[PDB]
Amino acid sequence: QGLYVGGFVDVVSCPKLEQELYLDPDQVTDYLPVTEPLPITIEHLPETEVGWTLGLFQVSHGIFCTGAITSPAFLELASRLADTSHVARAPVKNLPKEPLLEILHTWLPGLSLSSIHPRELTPSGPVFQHVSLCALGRRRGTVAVYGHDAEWVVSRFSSVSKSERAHILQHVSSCRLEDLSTPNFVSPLETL
Ligand SMILES: CS(=O)(=O)NC(=O)c1ccc(NC(=O)c2cccc(CC3CCCCC3)n2)c(Cc2ccccc2)c1
Repeated sequence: QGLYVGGFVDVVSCPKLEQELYLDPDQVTDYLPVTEPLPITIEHLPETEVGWTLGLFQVSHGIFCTGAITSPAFLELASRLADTSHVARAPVKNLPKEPLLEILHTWLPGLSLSSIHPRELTPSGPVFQHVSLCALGRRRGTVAVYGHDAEWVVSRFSSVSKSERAHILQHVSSCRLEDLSTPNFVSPLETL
């Protein structure tokens, strides 16, 4: 209430579309870091905003992303399903202490950073549009870790040094979450 998410991303141009193109991370390193918040959506569905990014940094292993899941509608729903849905719990280990974290860690392992086509790479406008929690399409990016504390999330990645972790958590702490607007995600249990 809310959660933090962390992990290395895949850079994709026109995701989910015919002209989909997975970009090599070094093609956008010049345009990193991204300190301003990008919306966090699900499978690149623009009407499923669940939170905001809190920094996208270049590191030794790739492009690390840290974000906050702030949508009360999504968090309440995900927690409810984590506690009552047998489908949700099926692919997860039995009897986890933190159902919500495991369910998200399992069902949405991929972080996909939407980018413009490499042909545009001095660009005119914003190189990045959003980050998506994805169930499919993960290649270079590692499995996403969800946690209640940012330092816990980042510290769970061994490929991220303490200096790198310090630089990341520096900007994450420099972000006031409450100031950010409410994501547009609506619970389908309320609408449909
Ligand atoms: C009440 S209803 O209208 O009949 N519900 C639905 O139609 C309806 C249709 C599809 C889905 N979800 C999926 O198909 C789906 C597939 C892969 C991954 C995920 C992400 C996670 C899965 C479980 C933990 C929360 C989200 N979701 C949901 C659950 C849902 C919950 C939170 C956010 C969006 C979606 C409801």
